[PDB]
Amino acid sequence: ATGDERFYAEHLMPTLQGLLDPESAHRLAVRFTSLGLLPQDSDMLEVRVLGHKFRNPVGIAAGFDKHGEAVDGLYKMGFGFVEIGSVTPKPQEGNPRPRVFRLPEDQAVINRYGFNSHGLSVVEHRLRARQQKQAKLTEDGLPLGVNLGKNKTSVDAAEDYAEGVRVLGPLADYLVVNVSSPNTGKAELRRLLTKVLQERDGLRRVHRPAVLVKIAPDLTSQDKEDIASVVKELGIDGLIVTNTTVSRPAGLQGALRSETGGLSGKPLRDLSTQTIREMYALTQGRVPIIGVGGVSSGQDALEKIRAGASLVQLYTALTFWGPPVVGKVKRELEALLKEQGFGGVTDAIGADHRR
Ligand SMILES: CCn1c(CO)nn(-c2nc(O[C@@H](C)C(F)(F)F)c(C(=O)Nc3c(F)cccc3Cl)cc2F)c1=O
Ligand SMILES: Cc1cc2nc3c(=O)[nH]c(=O)nc-3n(C[C@H](O)[C@H](O)[C@H](O)COP(=O)(O)O)c2cc1C
Ligand SMILES: O=C(O)c1cc(=O)[nH]c(=O)[nH]1
Repeated sequence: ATGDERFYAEHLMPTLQGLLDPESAHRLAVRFTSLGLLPQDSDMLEVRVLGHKFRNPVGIAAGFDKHGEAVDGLYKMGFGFVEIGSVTPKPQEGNPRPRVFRLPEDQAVINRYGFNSHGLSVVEHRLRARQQKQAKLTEDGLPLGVNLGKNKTSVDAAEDYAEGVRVLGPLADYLVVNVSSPNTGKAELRRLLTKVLQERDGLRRVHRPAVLVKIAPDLTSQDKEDIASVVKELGIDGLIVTNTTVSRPAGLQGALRSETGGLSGKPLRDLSTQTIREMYALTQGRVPIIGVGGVSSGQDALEKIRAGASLVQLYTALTFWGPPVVGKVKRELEALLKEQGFGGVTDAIGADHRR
């Protein structure tokens, strides 16, 4: 471990988080990153998936940069790809404060932001302003994803996601649609994803993004079977596994454990990993998976890759370790690939299923 990794984890992050409320910490992080106020990837880390080169498999998950304000800084931090959003059609404020809660004893966060968004038009103009720079970044193995949401008052989710495809699809390497429990159904999911794909296929080939579906871990076995079936039937390009959990695993110690919202970080890790394992098996290893939930080490990343993830993302680990976590995960992942006899990340994808 480096000097910076230890300093940030043991001293700087605990001090800054002790002085700030959690939402102020988030806003300041976005501002610092956007300005590049921050501290070489080996070829073993390169992955080719989703019609693109990824110079490393470690991405920033949706939620950190909801409004596309810090994309270039996130690449400077060392992420192999960036996902912005969720972005809603119209601007909206989200839920009343307080809406973000730290559980330091669990290395977890709970949030109920409620899709606070600057809206598609603002994000469109922000991305347009750097679109050629992004085209070069993407060519150099640093792709951009855009996560689409829906407005609170919308009657038809398909219309909101269609609007997002039309407006931000031409500026993205991939798009993400979040899907909730269809049975608490399948025909409605099929309808939704059919419209998204028809809208996507309407874009000029040079600006035609991949489409991924992001799922929560709070799905029945029937929900997961139904999602896998629809994804294969329609030719959805990939899955993001997983969002935050509305469950509260036994053993949480944080005083704020009973706050409403989505739980992220370490308590989500193995729930996420098990969901990757299930979705990889249900899609016969033919649908790329981005693995997300509780990643803070090379071991955590490798467990998701071996379970079936082609790429991984993190967010919550940044809140505890700061920017040095990105280099930590990458260095540890490279070391573990070498220790286990893999030629690169590619050879490890789904390796637990071929035992
Ligand atoms: C879930 C909301 N949430 C929380 C609360 O739960 N924390 N948090 C983050 N806070 C961060 O730093 C805070 C403390 C700051 F005040 F220093 F900005 C950072 C971070 O990387 N900061 C940072 C940087 F961006 C550039 C150079 C040095 C540093 Cl230390 C990343 C985060 F995800 C965040 O999004
Ligand atoms: C504060 C916060 C905001 C989030 N906002 C979004 C969002 O807008 N859209 C989305 O798909 N996921 C969102 N997520 C979920 C993350 O993208 C990720 O799936 C989840 O937090 C698990 O990863 P982690 O344990 O590494 O944080 C958010 C997470 C947090 C903690
Ligand atoms: O904005 C939010 O509340 C939010 C969205 C999402 O997809 N996941 C999450 O944990 N929070």
